[PDB]
Amino acid sequence: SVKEFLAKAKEDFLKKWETPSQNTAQLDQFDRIKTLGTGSFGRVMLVKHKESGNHYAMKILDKQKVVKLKQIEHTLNEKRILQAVNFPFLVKLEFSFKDNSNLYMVMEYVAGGEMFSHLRRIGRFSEPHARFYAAQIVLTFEYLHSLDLIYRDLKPENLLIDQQGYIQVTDFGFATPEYLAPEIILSKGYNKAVDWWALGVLIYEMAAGYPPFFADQPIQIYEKIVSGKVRFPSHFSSDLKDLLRNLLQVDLTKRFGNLKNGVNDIKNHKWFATTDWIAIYQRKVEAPFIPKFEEIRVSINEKCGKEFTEF
Repeated sequence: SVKEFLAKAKEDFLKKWETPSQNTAQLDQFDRIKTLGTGSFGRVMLVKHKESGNHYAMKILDKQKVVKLKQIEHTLNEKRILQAVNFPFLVKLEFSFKDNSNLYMVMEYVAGGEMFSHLRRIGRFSEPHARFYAAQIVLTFEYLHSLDLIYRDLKPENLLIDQQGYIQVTDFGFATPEYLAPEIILSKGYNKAVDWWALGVLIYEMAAGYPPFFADQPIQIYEKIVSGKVRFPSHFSSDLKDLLRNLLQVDLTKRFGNLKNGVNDIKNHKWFATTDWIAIYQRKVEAPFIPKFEEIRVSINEKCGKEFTEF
């Protein structure tokens, strides 16, 4: 079923990595609305595509600053990967182009805001509601790992909600103390497994309203993490308590998703009996929460054309 699927998404991704798509639009096809924030190389702008009326985040990159800071390589690679991946729950790079001065990466724009906005509003999610999100995350993770990519750092601020109530995982890094994984703290290095720890922490916070380990000082926090003693709230279902026990396994060798049975230990567990993994993927599942409804100086002559031919 899914075991058949991901091999084609992988087959598809590798086709795109081997032959990258370049220069898929131009600056004047969009209206520039406001600035969302700034990177080191240019600002990021909320733009609306003139033709489709769709909204996008346009990251701008001054070719020359990218050079000065010796970031040619990372950038080209960031893009190469980005144009290559395509997953429902990851924010997609929809257009990439370049002109005399700048490099442009155009991302899907997600209106709905952080899911933590909703968590903090409600207090904490019902277990089914949280299951819903967990599911997508689980898939995403499976998907990244197949491409030998690791999510690593949990920043729940990067988990946003689309028009339909699903997740888009923005700011994907491919180049907070409370969500740190044991091995990291122990400077033991890491691997695909840390993601399941993350997943663990995440589910917890969703279901609980608060993170599992927390303290006054960071040092006290790490101790709790590493200790691997977690108190559960009175209301957690047994299946939940049990799953998290398996997910928040300090013993890297004993942590679900890293077992011989792999990611499948997780999909099959009792707390995920009620989950139609396909239907979730399809996006056919009814979502619990639907949300409420600038000059660019470009040079006359081309700079650093050589360096960014691949872009």
